[PDB]
Amino acid sequence: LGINCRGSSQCGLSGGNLMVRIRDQACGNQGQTWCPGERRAKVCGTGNSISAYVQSTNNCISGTEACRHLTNLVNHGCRVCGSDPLYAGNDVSRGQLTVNYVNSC
Amino acid sequence: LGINCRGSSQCGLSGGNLMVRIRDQACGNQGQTWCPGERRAKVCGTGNSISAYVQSTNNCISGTEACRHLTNLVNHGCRVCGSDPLYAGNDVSRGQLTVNYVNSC
Repeated sequence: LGINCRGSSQCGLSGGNLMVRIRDQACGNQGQTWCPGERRAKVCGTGNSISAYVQSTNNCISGTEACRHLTNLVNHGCRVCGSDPLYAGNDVSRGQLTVNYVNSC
Repeated sequence: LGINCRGSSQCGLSGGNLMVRIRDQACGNQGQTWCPGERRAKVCGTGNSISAYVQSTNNCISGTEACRHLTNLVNHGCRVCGSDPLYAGNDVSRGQLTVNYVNSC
């Protein structure tokens, strides 16, 4: 399982392309380091959000890399949620940047 | 380019899990064969639709195969539009089942 648009049923939103907004946040600040679990880019609703974060690994990635993975998600057609494997050719369980619904902002 | 959720911007405006409904139509009628360009499963709006059809090849596929490809799209996380290559380890360039917005029902 490589790049995909899987996510929580809450990701089912018609209209706004939230992935684009999340990508723009990441690409606008490429200086930060993205470590596991850190929701460094997100779009908040009331008491919730669609957040981007690294998971399935103990490794960290550069802000430049995060920008690239989010651009990959937009180009793949994921409008709200999805995940991109961190390592080329590898399954997402070996490390992935995921954008998904979170029960807080 | 393999399985993906790319589609017209209109896809994102549509509400509901249209991909599931389209899959349901195809899987409920596996007897029909799908030839290039035939919009065999679709959910119409007023003057338009989200339709599924084979493209990028001269071949026709069985309804059982169309059901399989549409299930692949549902499992990939594509809520409304996307495409699945028909042939193993191939680029959608050699044949794909596409679900996309069409300006007619």
